Amino acid sequence: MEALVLVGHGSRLPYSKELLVKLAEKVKERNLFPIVEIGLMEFSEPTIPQAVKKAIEQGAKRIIVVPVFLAHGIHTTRDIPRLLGLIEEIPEDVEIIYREPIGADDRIVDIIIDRAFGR
Amino acid sequence: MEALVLVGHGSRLPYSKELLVKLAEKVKERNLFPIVEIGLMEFSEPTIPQAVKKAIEQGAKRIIVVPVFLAHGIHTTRDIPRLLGLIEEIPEDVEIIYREPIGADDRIVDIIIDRAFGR
Ligand SMILES: C[C@@]1(CC(=O)O)c2cc3[nH]c(cc4nc(cc5[nH]c(cc(n2)[C@H]1CCC(=O)O)[C@@](C)(CC(=O)O)[C@@H]5CCC(=O)O)C(CC(=O)O)=C4CCC(=O)O)c(CCC(=O)O)c3CC(=O)O
Repeated sequence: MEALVLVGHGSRLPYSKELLVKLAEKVKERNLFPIVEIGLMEFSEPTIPQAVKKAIEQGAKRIIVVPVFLAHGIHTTRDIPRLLGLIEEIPEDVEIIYREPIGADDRIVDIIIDRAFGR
Repeated sequence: MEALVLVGHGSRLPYSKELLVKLAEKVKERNLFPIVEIGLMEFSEPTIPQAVKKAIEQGAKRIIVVPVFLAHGIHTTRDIPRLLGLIEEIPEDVEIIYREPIGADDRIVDIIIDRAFGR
């Protein structure tokens, strides 16, 4: 009924996609969502429209799109809401729910501190 | 003796810089590092060389640079190691320690899950 679509930037290097794939596996391992797909904005497959359609084709009416980006910017406020046709292929009786990016979350400061000490 | 320099992407929008500023305040509030500075790779001040120099000028011999980026890519493997002159400046007796990005950390999946439910 509900699907989780994780959306990342994409790069010409492979690390960005690898990251999204790992993240999606980890959310799969938590068994919270019936359906979990990934999409990359640029340079990589699957693309955002691809991931969105793949979620509909598995029988999702409500698509939760989380932008796995640190902050808001051009990507999260123009490009992505575009590719989701939220500002200008979605069946009329399906809603895209566009969520918020990671932000300055306390857990991010925990991670930064670990990273500072090579952990 | 040691300084923490947090480095982010930077944006034509202000949100990226706001994020780094908030993150740096939160690490300041944990009282772990004598010195804590921020730098943006593009279109914002302070820049990476700026932040690095500001840390030396406050008496740091060892500069911990943490790239606040989700994954490796062009930015973390070319641009930043360049701007830090690690590939192609800095006092002989000062070491830059270039740390690892955020990666597919379990806490990132926690954050994604919260973000999926609007929390
Ligand atoms: C659009 C632009 C500026 C603009 O329009 O403001 C901008 C903006 C941002 N990029 C951000 C993230 C990443 N960008 C990349 C990669 C590229 N980004 C590129 C360009 C630009 N990036 C400026 C276009 C200038 C122009 O073309 O006029 C490319 C296409 C360069 C090109 O092709 O010119 C190059 C790939 C090709 C290459 O260079 O080889 C990667 C992957 C990687 O680094 O490999 C990450 C993930 C990093 C991570 O993993 O976290 C964030 C913060 C996102 C966040 O908050 O997480 C912002 C801020 C925002 O979105 O506002």
